[PDB]
Amino acid sequence: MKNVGFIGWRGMVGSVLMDRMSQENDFENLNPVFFTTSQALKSAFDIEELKKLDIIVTCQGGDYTNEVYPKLKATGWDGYWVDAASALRMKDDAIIVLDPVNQHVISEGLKKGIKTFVGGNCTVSLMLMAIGGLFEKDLVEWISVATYQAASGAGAKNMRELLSQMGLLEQAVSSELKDPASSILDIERKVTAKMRADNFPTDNFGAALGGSLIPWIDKLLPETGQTKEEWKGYAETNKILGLSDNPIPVDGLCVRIGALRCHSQAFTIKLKKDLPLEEIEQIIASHNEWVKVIPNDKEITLRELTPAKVTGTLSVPVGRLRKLAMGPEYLAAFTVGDQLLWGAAEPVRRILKQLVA
Repeated sequence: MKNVGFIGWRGMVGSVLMDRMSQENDFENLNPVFFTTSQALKSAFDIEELKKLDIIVTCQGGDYTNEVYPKLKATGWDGYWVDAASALRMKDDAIIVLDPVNQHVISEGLKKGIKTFVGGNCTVSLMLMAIGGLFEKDLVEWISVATYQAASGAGAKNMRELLSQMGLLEQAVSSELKDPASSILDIERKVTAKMRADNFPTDNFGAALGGSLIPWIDKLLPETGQTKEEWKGYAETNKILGLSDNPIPVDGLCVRIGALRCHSQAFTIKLKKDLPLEEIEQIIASHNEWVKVIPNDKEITLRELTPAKVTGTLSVPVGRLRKLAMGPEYLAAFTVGDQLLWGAAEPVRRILKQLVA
């Protein structure tokens, strides 16, 4: 069987990949070779040991990829490079994977001779897993996005900082909260003071996340005024769908909120045609087996459409579906999906499964 190498398997995204692969018994269909960057297992920088492999799966990061990949391709290596990092997504000899949405694009690349397959941006992947049916029927003119992004997208230290921040905000008023008759304005004054204090751990985010939000993710791109995260909305959605010759506009604001691992998104989707709400609900629901249409009811939305419910699951619920006041061609949609799964480890796990078949 196929000889597969794994790099960055001990990190957060890598650990979710290892766990999901173990759960689905994916190691039974391949010969795994584990790599490490440590000088304390084979070396991840040994080009000759990597040349022996048929497939390479890396969750190590962009800095590793930009160093090792060109050296390995310069030796004449004919194998497959599977990456979770952004580094190679926008290359001509690379395809962005998300098989329940773009199986036809992947299959055509496997025929053409493309050897580099990269997992897509979290926010973009979770969006496409939710409203993919609409894109399959070419019913989307444009999408306006407003995201509610989790700390896991920024890293492991970032999740820890959020949790530490949440603790200090409560601990600043712990006794006052246990007193049923205490002043709310006094309580708030104290947590806001702790949030603004010098000793408040803001090292990883550069601002407070717990009890707040940060309307900026990744570096500024002077060209459009977007952040790299917001830019990926237009750039990646179209490369995944293969519609780079006829680009469908996807833009908006990417905001970091106090959630652990689920990214949630508010959409304003402009449709090309006027279809009834019941027909749109079926088109969304029938695309894939993970998307779930949550009815526009209070009790069900509170139980289903939240980070609380979807964390650690493969389920991609989409709700709050209705027509907007600016015309029956404007659709409202809210989705919640796990960042580490469909937004990181799952598309990577799925393309590997296909390559070793």
